[PDB]
Amino acid sequence: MFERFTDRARRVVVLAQEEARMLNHNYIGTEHILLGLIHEGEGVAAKSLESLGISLEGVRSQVEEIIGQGQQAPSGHIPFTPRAKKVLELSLREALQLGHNYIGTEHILLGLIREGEGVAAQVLVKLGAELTRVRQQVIQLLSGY
Repeated sequence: MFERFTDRARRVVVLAQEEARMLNHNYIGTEHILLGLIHEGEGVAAKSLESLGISLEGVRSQVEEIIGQGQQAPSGHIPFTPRAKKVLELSLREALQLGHNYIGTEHILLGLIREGEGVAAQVLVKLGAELTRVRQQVIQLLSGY
C-alpha cells in the first residue's frame, strides 16, 4: 500500500496518524494528511505550503474549530477516511502522470488538491490559500530545473 511512497511520503502518513491521535480523531482524514505534509518540512509539499503562510498550528487550530477534538484517543491503527484513501489513490495517479515511479510529498499534496472537497480543502480556504494557488506553488517548485 505504501510500497510506492518515498521515505518522506511515508513519514507524512505516519505523522498524519499521530496528528489524528492527538486530536482524539477516529480516522486519518485529508486534514491529517495536510498536517503530516507540513510536519515533514523538507519536502516540496511543506515548502509550497510554507510559502503560502500555511502553518502547522494554523491548520491544527482550524481543524479544532471545524471538527473539534474527539472524546477518546484511539489506540493503535487509525483507518483512513474514504476521502483520504481517494487522495492517496489520486497521489499515485499524479506521480504516474508526472513520470515518476514513486509517490512523494508533492504528489500527495497534488492528490489532496485534486480531491479538493474534504476537511483539508475547507481548512486551506479558511486560511486564505485558494486551492489553485496551492497547486500552482507545487507545480512551480517542480518546474524549476
